[PDB]
Amino acid sequence: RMKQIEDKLEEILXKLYHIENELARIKKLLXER
Amino acid sequence: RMKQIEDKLEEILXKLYHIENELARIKKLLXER
Amino acid sequence: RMKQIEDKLEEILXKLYHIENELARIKKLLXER
Amino acid sequence: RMKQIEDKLEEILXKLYHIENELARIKKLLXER
Repeated sequence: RMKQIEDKLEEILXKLYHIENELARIKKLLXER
Repeated sequence: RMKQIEDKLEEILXKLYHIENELARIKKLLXER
Repeated sequence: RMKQIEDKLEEILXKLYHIENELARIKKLLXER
Repeated sequence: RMKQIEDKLEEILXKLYHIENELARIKKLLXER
């Protein structure tokens, strides 16, 4: 269960690192001159 | 507790997959031609 | 440890539900007519 | 494993607190008068 939980957390972290790679689309829609 | 924790993680993942489905509203407010 | 972990997850969920209440500021900056 | 899991959660929380410090860039791109 423990090393299942840990390898859900390393799914959550690799979602967050998708969400950051959306936020850095959004910041670059909102742009360089 | 373990398979409670795991089924909080599968609540966290199904929040993140709401947050992604806000980010993909925001990116499509910021739009197609 | 288990019911510590679970009550970090219920900290993570109550962050996500701050992050959603930023996203629903951002969507309402981006607005009603 | 438990106090490994807990110290992934305190990695997740310190990601979320990066994501909040992007959202508060985005809200301040979208600005003060």
